[PDB]
Amino acid sequence: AAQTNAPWGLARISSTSPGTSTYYYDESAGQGSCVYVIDTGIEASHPEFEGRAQMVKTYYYSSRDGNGHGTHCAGTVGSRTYGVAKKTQLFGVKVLDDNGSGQYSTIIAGMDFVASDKNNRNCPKGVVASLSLGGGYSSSVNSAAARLQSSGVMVAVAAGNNNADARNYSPASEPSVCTVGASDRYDRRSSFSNYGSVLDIFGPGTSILSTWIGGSTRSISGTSMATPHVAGLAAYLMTLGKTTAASACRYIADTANKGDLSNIPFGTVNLLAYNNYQA
Ligand SMILES: [Ca+2]
Ligand SMILES: [Hg+2]
Ligand SMILES: [Hg+2]
Repeated sequence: AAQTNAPWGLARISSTSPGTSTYYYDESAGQGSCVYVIDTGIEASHPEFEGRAQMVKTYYYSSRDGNGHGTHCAGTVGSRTYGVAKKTQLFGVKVLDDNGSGQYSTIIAGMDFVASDKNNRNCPKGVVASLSLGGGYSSSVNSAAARLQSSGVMVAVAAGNNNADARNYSPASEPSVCTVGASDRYDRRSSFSNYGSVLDIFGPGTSILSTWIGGSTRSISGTSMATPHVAGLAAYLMTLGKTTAASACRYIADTANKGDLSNIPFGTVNLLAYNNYQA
């Protein structure tokens, strides 16, 4: 399949070169997979989700996304126009309030929720979770992310937006999950992107167009935007049978565009997520 005039990040993920605008992908499009978006929620009624999104959990007075961030991230995973895996099922877990804030205890509860909740969902091709959140180093937060991964969910987490070594942030610093840095449309490391040995992969993170609340759309930036490109890619590859939850991060790194990004600090991987799709 070919989607012309796609957001640059989608085009980038299916290209050996920057500077193109068509997204190419196998028509299976993540059908039969599921992606949890652990964030401020998802506006499931957005036309872009086509009935494939639902809220499954909140820790607040409402499950509505009153911020937009979670809706944007979900859009990059699986909206019809702005998404990587255009046929995946999307499940929203609201661990962040409408200010985008969440106590670590609530975030941890949300991760453990997903590890169990996948047993209540139909995801024959596999399960992914996108965590576009983070804070300072916490062994408890890392351990929760590790449990989620161990349970059979491909966990993708934001590296963080501090232009610093991600070793000092959680869940970014957890070795067993997929830690995602951000790049821009000219294949430069995004200026805010964290880096370091704990990163596994980069994805498009600067000036990313996606869904927003009130049935709208918005371009924003962050490692929070790169993460769902990787999460959607994992779901897409799992539907194709190319990899599994336990191996998807490694597979994505194995098959990435290599050595093509600029301003990658010495010691950080130079790997950009790539679907290796041949139309
Ligand atoms: Ca990993
Ligand atoms: Hg967002
Ligand atoms: Hg995004």
